[PDB]
Amino acid sequence: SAWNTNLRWRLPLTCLLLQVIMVILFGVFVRYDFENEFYYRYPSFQDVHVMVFVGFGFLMTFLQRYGFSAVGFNFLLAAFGIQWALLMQGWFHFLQDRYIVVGVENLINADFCVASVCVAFGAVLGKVSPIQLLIMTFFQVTLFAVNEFILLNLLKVKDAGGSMTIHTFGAYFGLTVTRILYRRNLEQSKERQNSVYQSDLFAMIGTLFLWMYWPSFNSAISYHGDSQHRAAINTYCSLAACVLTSVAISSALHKKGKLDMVHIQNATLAGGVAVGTAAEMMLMPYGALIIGFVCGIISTLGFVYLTPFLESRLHIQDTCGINNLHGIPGIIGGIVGAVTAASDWTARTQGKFQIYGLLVTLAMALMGGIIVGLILRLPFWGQPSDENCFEDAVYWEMPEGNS
Amino acid sequence: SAWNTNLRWRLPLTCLLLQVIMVILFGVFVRYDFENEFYYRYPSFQDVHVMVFVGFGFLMTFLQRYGFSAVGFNFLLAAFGIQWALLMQGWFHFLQDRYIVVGVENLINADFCVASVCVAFGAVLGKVSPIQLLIMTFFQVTLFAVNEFILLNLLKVKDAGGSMTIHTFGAYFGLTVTRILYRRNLEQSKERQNSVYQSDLFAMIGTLFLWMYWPSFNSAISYHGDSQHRAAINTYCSLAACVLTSVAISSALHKKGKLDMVHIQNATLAGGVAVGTAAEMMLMPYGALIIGFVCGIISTLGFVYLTPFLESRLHIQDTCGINNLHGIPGIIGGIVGAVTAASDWTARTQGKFQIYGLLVTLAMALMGGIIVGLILRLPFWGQPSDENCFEDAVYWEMPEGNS
Amino acid sequence: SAWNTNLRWRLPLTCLLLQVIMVILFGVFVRYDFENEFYYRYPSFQDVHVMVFVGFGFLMTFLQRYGFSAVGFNFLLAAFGIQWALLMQGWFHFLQDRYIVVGVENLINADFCVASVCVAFGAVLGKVSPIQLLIMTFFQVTLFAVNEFILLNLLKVKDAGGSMTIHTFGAYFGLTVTRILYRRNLEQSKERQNSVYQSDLFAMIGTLFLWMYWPSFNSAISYHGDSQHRAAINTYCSLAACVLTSVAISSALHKKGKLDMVHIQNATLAGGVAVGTAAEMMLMPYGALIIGFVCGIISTLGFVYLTPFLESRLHIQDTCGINNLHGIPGIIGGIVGAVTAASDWTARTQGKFQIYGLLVTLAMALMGGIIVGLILRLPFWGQPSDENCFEDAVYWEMPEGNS
Ligand SMILES: CCCCCCCCO[C@@H]1O[C@H](CO)[C@@H](O)[C@H](O)[C@H]1O
Ligand SMILES: CCCCCCCCO[C@@H]1O[C@H](CO)[C@@H](O)[C@H](O)[C@H]1O
Ligand SMILES: CCCCCCCCO[C@@H]1O[C@H](CO)[C@@H](O)[C@H](O)[C@H]1O
Repeated sequence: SAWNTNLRWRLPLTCLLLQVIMVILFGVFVRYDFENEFYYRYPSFQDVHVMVFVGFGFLMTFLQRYGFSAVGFNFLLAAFGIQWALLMQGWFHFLQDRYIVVGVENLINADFCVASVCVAFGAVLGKVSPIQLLIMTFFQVTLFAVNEFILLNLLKVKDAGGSMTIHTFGAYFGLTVTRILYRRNLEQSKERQNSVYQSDLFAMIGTLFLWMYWPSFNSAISYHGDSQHRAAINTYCSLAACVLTSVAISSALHKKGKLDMVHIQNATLAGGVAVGTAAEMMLMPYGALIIGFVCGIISTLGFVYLTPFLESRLHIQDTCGINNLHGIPGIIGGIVGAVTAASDWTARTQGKFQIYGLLVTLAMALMGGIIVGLILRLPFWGQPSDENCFEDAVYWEMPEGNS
Repeated sequence: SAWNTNLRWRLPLTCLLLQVIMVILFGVFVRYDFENEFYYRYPSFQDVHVMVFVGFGFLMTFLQRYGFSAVGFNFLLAAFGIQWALLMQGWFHFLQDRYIVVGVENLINADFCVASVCVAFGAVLGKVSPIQLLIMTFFQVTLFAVNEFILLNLLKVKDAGGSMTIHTFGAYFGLTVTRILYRRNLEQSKERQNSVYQSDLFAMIGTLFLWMYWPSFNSAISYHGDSQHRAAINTYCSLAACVLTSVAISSALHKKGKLDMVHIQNATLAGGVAVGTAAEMMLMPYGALIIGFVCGIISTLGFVYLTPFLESRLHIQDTCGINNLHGIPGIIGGIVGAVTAASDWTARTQGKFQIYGLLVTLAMALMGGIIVGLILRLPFWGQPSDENCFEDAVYWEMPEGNS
Repeated sequence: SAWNTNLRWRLPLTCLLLQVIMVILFGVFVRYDFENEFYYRYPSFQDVHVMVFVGFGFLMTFLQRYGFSAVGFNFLLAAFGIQWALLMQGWFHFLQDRYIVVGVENLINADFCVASVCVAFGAVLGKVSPIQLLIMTFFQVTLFAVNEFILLNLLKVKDAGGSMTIHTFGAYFGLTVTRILYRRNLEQSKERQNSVYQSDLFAMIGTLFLWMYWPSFNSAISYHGDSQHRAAINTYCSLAACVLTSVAISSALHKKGKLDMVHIQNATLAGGVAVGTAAEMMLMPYGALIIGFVCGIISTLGFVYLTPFLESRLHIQDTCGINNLHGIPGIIGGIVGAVTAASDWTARTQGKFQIYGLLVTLAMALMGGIIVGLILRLPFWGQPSDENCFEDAVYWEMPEGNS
């Protein structure tokens, strides 16, 4: 029944089937080799790992009665996704036409891949079952891997910090999915689509770990040590500038000049997304400050004006405002990456192909999102009703100390 | 008086005596030497350090009115324990028959030793005074050091991630202690032996830092870089698989298919414990996925069925269900370590001695737990009454903003 | 109007002006170079980065209705401060009489500089607007840079962990500022100048990340690997001993022997501050244990007896008791640094100049604090009234789920 949110058969079936398949496929394909890349790369892996599980995980706990599902479903989707990503990204790097040799570099890329699903989760947060999220993860990891392969291998595009492959891709995939999953009577749940004091403090845990570790995120897969150092510092600068302009615009747009925690939790991160592609390329930090400057402003304007417009007029219900953080700043990051790439004819042509990568990313996000959206819209997955969204009690036993 | 929980003389006396003794013993024995092991090992130290103080610390804050004592007593017991561990573990490595030369490697092992006490704390949490915890730490660190010496030095057993030396040892020591400390009327406090919404979110801080950093935990003291890399990735895999099966079984065992935060906070960590010994030995990741697969299932079944049975029929009151996370998966880890070790005659004999190490660990945990249990049962230490357990107000001034 | 806390023009103006100036000055002066210092130093940078944004940020969230402003204003002041510090500290290291070449070492020092402002923020927390904090940061970063230059370059003083340059300087600057900003009717807000249960748990996030990462804080800029290793372990020891004596004295001073979370959150950190200067110099760990031993006691006595006395008799309103953590232990750290430095004539003279550095730091903190205090006291900045302190609602839109 379409009203049945009882997942006692379906969720275990989905989890166990997926995990058995992971076991079989690891047995067939995945192997180990027999100073280290471990020592020089593991620290970057850990920072990205924290951003996925604690950064995105707690960021989404701002919802007053959706904290368990935010951190807990993120935990679940990412635990599955990292395994499936190792395989999908792996298959584009077979050794002996049949082995995926895994090292720390594979783990780093698997977490980046999953980060795109954490982005998409932000659009549909509160309105989808954990079964829908696992199905989304299954298809989105595949699509991410194919898009990444087209960009990095076929088009020879550079995108170290994933403004295109992670943020633009994840955002517009997520937003396409959420549009297909449009809920006409979502206002029936709107009393829970907000924060309470304590949930905004938990969410700042997420914000701060993303913001602090983003310089590793953007530098982890830069190749030369020289560009890695530059990627990190440019990201650090862009993020710093983003905080001041996000705060400035949050205040400016409020009638009493008061700040809004949605802006401080989310718009302050836009400078990280926007230098994903360019951070490793920019020879001077002042440009990174400008990117952070502009994107804090644009992100905050997006939350205030664009989100309500897109929901009202275009039927895009975007719980975490991922369009304002990952989407628009992702596209900006892609464009700035192209311009920075172009700065002889070989430079000019690199610039054009960076743009090709952006357009390919968007096409894949749209087409992929339509397909996955339509699958997720089927009434089989235990999704809640329009008046039961943003409510943990639908999928969790609620604490005994409360009830 | 046995009803007197006023620690104004006894707690300061205990803290100051212990710390003065640490000062004297450091003065006599502890010295420094006069790329670096600092650079290559300090990062692993920090990850383990976080798991001890923030991981276990916040994990135990799920108790609705025991958050201060959970994080705060963990802080206190570990601050003492790391110092005493440096000495106890140190004495088994005298230089010049009388000096303990400390480097980062000593700090790593001291934190591992204390992790075993954090495990044991999980069984007695809410029912013991901070004085009892310091006394427990004093004796348990000593017992840990002797057990570790027997296993690693005398039996030449391998246990990089401590499935035996930390988890099995800590769990069955803790459970033996809690059995001796059995409280006939504990149901009088049962209204506080649970979570509220916000305490389950704080506890997820603990869960996630343990889960994310466990790959360092299991690889920190692996010797070759080759096995270290393998230890980390096998742990990462086992933990991933553990989340999916823990979630599957939590749902399956609920009448409405709903998830339980006790399972998501604790059973999701069982795959880390279970590959402690084998992670560095397993040449293929698919085996690690299987270990995580099985242990998520077993851990969750333990929480639902074994914990109530052991409390009902065997009088084992296990606050954090450490038997389900550290105990059974610890023994499994020890057994899988033996089988993996055995996979010529030298391999076969290594296998048998791994099993000897498991049996020795259990014997030490039982005998040590009986002795320490009986000391802790003495009415001198300011332990609370059966109707005043899981209540911070017994040992803390409660916030002025509330009262 | 002096009663006008509406920052809709003033806060955006302040943020945008400051950030545009940062952009211009980075464009003129700041450049990049064209194994790595990145690899060996970035990890230490990250630990310090976490201490600034999450450590100090969450530490100050103990205030029951000031959690947003504590973590959020810290975020804002530090985001500005790191940029301005890169410039101010940079100008004392021009290349080509006009370029600041930034690497990871610059980022580490910029975060240390900002840490001093996080300290000062602790005195004025709850009673100053975000505009006052940005103005304070602007001047305090400049003063920090000049004081650091006098000490390190002109006086050839050693202070790796900043007992003088960060803690003593920050504390007495902050306390001078707060004295000039004395509020006669602050008791009108005293119902919010306290914690609730959940705010004390958030604050422990801050406490624990400071405590765990402090060994990196104190070793990050030690030059030789030998002294770095020593700085870290001495800090680890001092902090451990500090917890036991802080707990002992918290209990001893309570009529019922109960612990106070103010002491466990703050006094437990005093051993880190007190070995800032000496940690890299002390050849034996037992001395570090003694410093932590004494400073836990002194810090806790300060919270109980000195804070109320200084507020009552000397009109020093110190929200976070920074005198007890950063001030007195900072001066102790400076004194122990001198004695440790002195332990031939060249050693003796180093000792005297360490003391000169302490006296210069205090003079700069006082003079600088008077000037900045008087500027901040002007009624232009949107500071709240005496009955509206420690209240987020003054500067933030409050969560919709509550209102
Ligand atoms: C969001 C759009 C803002 C405009 C982009 C910021 C300016 C680009 O930054 C550029 O960095 C280069 C480093 O390679 C410098 O050579 C250029 O002078 C600088 O303009
Ligand atoms: C919890 C018990 C589950 C059974 C143990 C998991 C299977 C052991 O994993 C083993 O790893 C080895 C790597 O050295 C491989 O060679 C073996 O093929 C594989 O079975
Ligand atoms: C807070 C004041 C407490 C007194 C200071 C602690 C003692 C100083 O510690 C000193 O460390 C030296 C290492 O260089 C040792 O040589 C000395 O024996 C030891 O006393």
